[PDB]
Amino acid sequence: MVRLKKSFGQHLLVSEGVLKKIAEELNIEEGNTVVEVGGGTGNLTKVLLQHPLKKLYVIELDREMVENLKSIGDERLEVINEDASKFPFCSLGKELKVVGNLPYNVASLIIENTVYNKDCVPLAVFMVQKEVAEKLQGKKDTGWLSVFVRTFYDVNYVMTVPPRFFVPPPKVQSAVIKLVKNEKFPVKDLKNYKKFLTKIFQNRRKVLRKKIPEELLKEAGINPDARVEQLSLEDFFKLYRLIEDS
RNA sequence: AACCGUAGGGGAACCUGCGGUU
RNA sequence: AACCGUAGGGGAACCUGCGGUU
Ligand SMILES: Nc1ncnc2c1ncn2[C@@H]1O[C@H](CSCC[C@H](N)C(=O)O)[C@@H](O)[C@H]1O
Ligand SMILES: [K+]
Repeated sequence: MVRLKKSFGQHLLVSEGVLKKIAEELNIEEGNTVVEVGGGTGNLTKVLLQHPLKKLYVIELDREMVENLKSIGDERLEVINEDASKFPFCSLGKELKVVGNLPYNVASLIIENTVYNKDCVPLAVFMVQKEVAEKLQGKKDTGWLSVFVRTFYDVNYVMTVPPRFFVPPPKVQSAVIKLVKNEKFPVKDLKNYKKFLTKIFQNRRKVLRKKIPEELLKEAGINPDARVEQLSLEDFFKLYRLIEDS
């Protein structure tokens, strides 16, 4: 349908080149189950099925856009109508290739959710807002979510997508990012690990001895008078174990 | 210019601490 | 858990100084 409820952040990607570049990056092989957050009118959906899928899952929230199991008449296509920011991905298999052009308003929530379902997603490819994409990369800017993702996934940037390659053109830039899973370190209950990092990135300009005891930081060999945006990934592991109750 | 980087202004997602009624 | 309060964090759209480049 038209009217495209902008409250849902639905901007249809109308560009052949990037649509199939998003699909190719998943490395879809013979018997893979792919999950697509926010299918929409199904521009990416039509491209994913062009690959040798086993099963395409589409998690769409819009009860009018989900009705578009239309011309896309495929036996291996199933459309689930629920919120992908809260949906349990691991209720669809043990190894799932997640993909999706994310709506800006909830994009960060779906990413956080897939990291919760890490055990059943070997790799994910997302189209996100630039200020979210460049943040998750790590090098120029970070956040609590950036480290939360990178702890389990090796984030590798793919491409920038100009606002013109969309129908209702967003005022922000977009980017495709690939989330390849790499076994860094064993963090249990991501619930309290998230709450840990989100307290460290609180007042990120201030020194660290101001949020974690000065000598307790001198323990892990971490400069007490250092900012949050200087710590290696190991540091985040290194100090989380012995400061936060798990 | 747009674009990228950078420095403010601006405040929309989202987050935490404490507290209150439960 | 939930709703409210409260202190901060965070900083998108949009605006500008500066530096590259059409
Ligand atoms: N919470 C949520 N969970 C799942 N899907 C959502 C969602 N919130 C919004 N969406 C849907 O996700 C889509 C993102 S726009 C992506 C559309 C698609 N790439 C295309 O071009 O056809 C929108 O269609 C929107 O309706
Ligand atoms: K503030």
